[PDB]
Amino acid sequence: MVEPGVAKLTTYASKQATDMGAIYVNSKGDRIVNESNVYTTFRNAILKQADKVAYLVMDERTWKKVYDLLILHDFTPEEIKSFFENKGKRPVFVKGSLESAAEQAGIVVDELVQTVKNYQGYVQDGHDHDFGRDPKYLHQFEGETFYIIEQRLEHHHHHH
Repeated sequence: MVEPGVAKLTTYASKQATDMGAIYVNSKGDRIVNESNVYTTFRNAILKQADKVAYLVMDERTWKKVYDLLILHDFTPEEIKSFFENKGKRPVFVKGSLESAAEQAGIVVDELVQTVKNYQGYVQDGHDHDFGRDPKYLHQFEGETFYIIEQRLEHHHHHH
């Protein structure tokens, strides 16, 4: 708790997310990296494109784990729900429909709509297109609500 105001979704939560079948996209909406292999591959995937920020797009069944693991570590509901607030800039923790969550996060809707219909299309096809993931690890985003978590770099602006 003595840490310099670390206001970011931490490693374990983004690991259990891609474990479920969640993806990382850019501010356009194209998948920069499918899996949380290592922060190096993930960070170069951010640095590969011009719009250098990631957005961990997950479903709500994924979030039931993520939200719980935060409060388990003692990252209170007040912290979590505060990243859903559009104050100063866009929400860090975003929720809603696919297009709705795109508008709130500020991602290009068309680009991620492609990315999700590509994803959900090739999952049930069995043949991936996301860096070489096996069909059995491929999982369509199940849930009415898409949670889009803005993954910025390590050092960034935080409350206090």
